[PDB]
Amino acid sequence: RVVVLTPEHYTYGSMLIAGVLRDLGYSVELRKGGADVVFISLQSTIHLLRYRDIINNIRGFRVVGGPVSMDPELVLRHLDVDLVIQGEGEDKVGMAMEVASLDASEIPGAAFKSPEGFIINEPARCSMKRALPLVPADISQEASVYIETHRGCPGNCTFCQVPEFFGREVRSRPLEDIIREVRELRKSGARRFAISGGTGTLYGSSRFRGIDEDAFTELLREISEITGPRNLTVPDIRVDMVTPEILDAISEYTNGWVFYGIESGSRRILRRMKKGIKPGDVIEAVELAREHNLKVAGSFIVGYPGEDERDHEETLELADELMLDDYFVSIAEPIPGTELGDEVKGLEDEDNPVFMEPSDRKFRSLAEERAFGFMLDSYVFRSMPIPVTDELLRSLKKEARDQQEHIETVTRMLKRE
Ligand code: B12
Ligand code: SF4
Ligand SMILES: [Ca+2]
Ligand SMILES: [Ca+2]
Repeated sequence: RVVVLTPEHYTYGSMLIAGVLRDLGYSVELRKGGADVVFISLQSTIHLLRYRDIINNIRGFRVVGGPVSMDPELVLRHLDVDLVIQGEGEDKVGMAMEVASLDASEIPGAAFKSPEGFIINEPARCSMKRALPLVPADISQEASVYIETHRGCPGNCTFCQVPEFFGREVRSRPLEDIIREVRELRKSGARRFAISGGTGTLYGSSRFRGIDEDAFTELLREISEITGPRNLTVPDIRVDMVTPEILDAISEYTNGWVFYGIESGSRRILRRMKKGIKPGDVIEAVELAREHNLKVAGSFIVGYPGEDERDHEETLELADELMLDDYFVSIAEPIPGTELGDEVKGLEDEDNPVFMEPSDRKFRSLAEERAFGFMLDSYVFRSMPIPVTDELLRSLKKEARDQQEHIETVTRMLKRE
């Protein structure tokens, strides 16, 4: 009857949509990678291009949702789909089914085309009470799953669409809902779990005073009592939203890793990214994490528009001084609908490091050169230095090249080239 399709991976959003359709009373299948109505969950912009042919060849009533829906014009440009639902879609799939079985222009967040242009409705927020996800029988073959704990983020990172997709107010799920969902996923075969939904430490937070360390500690404790502490992680932590109690809870109830989003060591680029942090904040957060005996990983973004060699040098200096336990390096991705996407869509190739000339012609661009250089230097920066070999060098080269290709493709898609 109804089939929910998601490429490459079993995403939490696809499982949630399938579970909502199941609770509504429909016969639902959740497959990775046909029916009368097909709900298509797309998580990356490049999915609009990589799977254009097979999606346009799917029979039946096709409905597309997910993060890519934040730019419905791009989706409808690449995909001849009956309906696109923007934003949260828990309370929208029933009306979409009634449309497939009701006028599509009456669904909040709906977006479709017609011989006289586009009909694009305003999206709306959903209640945090919703159906259990449909867990496929082979979820153990998939960390295994990202559990959403809260929705929305007060941040303003130009490279993130969460504040625009889910809102700027933190809406925390009921703790018992999270516990029951984790219990069900564990019964179904899932063994490794990651928190998700906005920055990690803002669960149970308030609009008036923000961080609630006791709520975060309680969340971590109650989840670890179901999963085991070694099987739980928290992936996105802001350096300005940590306390000693938060770090103690991470140490006692998770695998002991704190994943900071540092992005850059240049104060100028940090201001341009609207991260709301400065290098001193990162240094203090790493020091406080070390004092509580945590493992520390840091996420960095290279190739941001306007980043000259001075900014990259400052980022490398900071990364060396931090001596983190692990480093992750990514090339800036201009997500459509974000401030970074708006800035890159009008940026000429001579000003975009993804299309700027590198000093070494072995690299396809300056951004790939900086990415590979950072990735290589990280193995001599980290607290446990790894002797660089030819195999690791080739692996880093391949990773930088793959990131360069992905970013080039999504940038050319953003500019409608
Ligand atoms: C965990 C995670 C991952 C997982 C994948 C799981 C997943 N994609 O869900 C991993 C770690 C593998 C990953 C990798 C990447 N990720 Co990621 N990831 C996330 C993260 C943090 C949480 C996703 C989640 O579970 N959300 C909670 C659920 C409930 O929300 P949801 O999935 O959006 O679903 C809701 C709505 O979209 C809607 N909905 C969803 N599907 C459908 C379908 C239909 C038919 C309908 C009607 C409605 C509907 O209803 C749901 C409930 O409201 C999000 C950020 C975020 N907080 O959303 C980024 C995010 C999805 N990732 C992003 C990025 C940049 C990437 C990478 C490309 C990074 C890279 N360069 O390597 C890769 C590749 C992704 C890919 N699949 O190709 C972007 C996507 C931007 C875009 N438009 O392309 C996001 C939004 C973050 C960001 N702004 O930077 N990611
Ligand atoms: S803090 Fe994390 S979730 Fe919030 S806007 Fe920045 S990157 Fe997105
Ligand atoms: Ca307990
Ligand atoms: Ca200090």
